[PDB]
Amino acid sequence: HHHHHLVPRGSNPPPPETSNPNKPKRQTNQLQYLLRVVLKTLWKHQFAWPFQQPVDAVKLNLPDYYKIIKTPMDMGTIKKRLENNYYWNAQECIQDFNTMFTNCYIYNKPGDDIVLMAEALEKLFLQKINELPT
Ligand SMILES: COc1ccc(Br)cc1S(=O)(=O)Nc1ccc2c(c1)OC(C)(C)C(=O)N2
Repeated sequence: HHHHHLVPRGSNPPPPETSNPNKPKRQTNQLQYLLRVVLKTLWKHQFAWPFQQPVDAVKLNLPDYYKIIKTPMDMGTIKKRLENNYYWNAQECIQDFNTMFTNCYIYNKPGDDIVLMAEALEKLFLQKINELPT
């Protein structure tokens, strides 16, 4: 009768790894471009801020976020992965960006502010990707 299910509480999941000693890794000119050009251009953009860290669903009062998004990804994670030389090739890093944008389009509705932000960042992303060293 007197248990009202006020605990236990929700939480954020553990964030994506940014280190893994047994993962194969390389430094490539494409991955260096991804850090110096692609990530740094997106990072400084005035629409970057919702994407600069793992989604804090507790702070943002988004209790459904990690019910819907099971492969979370953010630019904070990507930045740390690039700084730690985590990737084997450019494809792995690009796929992380694609995951981040796709999550946003899954979770939100066309025309939401967050979606307008993601769309503009995707546009910049694809512009810089078309100049990837070959
Ligand atoms: C009402 O909260 C808003 C409204 C517009 C904008 Br832009 C940002 C916010 S919020 O940062 O306070 N909350 C928020 C609300 C929803 C989203 C979100 C943030 O960003 C992630 C990437 C989690 C997302 O996909 N959707």
